[PDB]
Amino acid sequence: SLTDAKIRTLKDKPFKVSDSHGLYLLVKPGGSRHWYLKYRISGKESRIALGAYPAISLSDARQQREGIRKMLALN
Amino acid sequence: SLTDAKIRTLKPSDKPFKVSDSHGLYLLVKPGGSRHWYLKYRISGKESRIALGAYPAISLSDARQQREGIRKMLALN
DNA sequence: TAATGACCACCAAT
DNA sequence: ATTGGTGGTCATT
DNA sequence: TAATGACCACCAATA
DNA sequence: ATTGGTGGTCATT
Repeated sequence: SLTDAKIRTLKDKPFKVSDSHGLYLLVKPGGSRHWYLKYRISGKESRIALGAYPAISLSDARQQREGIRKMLALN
Repeated sequence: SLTDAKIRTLKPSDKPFKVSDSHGLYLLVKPGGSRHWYLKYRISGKESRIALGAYPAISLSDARQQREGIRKMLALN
């Protein structure tokens, strides 16, 4: 999983930079760097935006994912 | 609003009390010594709460961010 | 004209 | 059977 | 257990 | 109309 060093040390086309547990940083050509969270609700796949980076830190994105997991843990 | 400085210096009480941050987030301080984060929310009119973790393991900013995650989920719909 | 939510595919490992 | 990683698309705000 | 999710009354503040 | 802030309870695990 990511450190904040690995993120600034990146570089194309849209690509996903994975942390863990479905959380990733989306990098688009322009410089658009936005956190997202892959999840399923009773089988269906979606994603939720956790804000823009570096405004939203990695540890910020992680804690957002944590709160969301607790919500999804029911049920 | 809540600050960590306020939490640090909370007076002991014989009774549970809630210390409000904002947007439904509070710290529940129980007589014993336990301090736990809870978020007050409603899903289509029905009220509940979710535990966000023990303070200080979970910090004020940590809990706030768990809340911002949860609020984004709730904002659907 | 972006960003977001809602998906697709295959696949490995729990 | 379900999630998470790699790598994408497309419609609705 | 002590902590959690659900959810009560009363009302003030958002919206 | 809906939430957020007081201040509580209750039954499971």
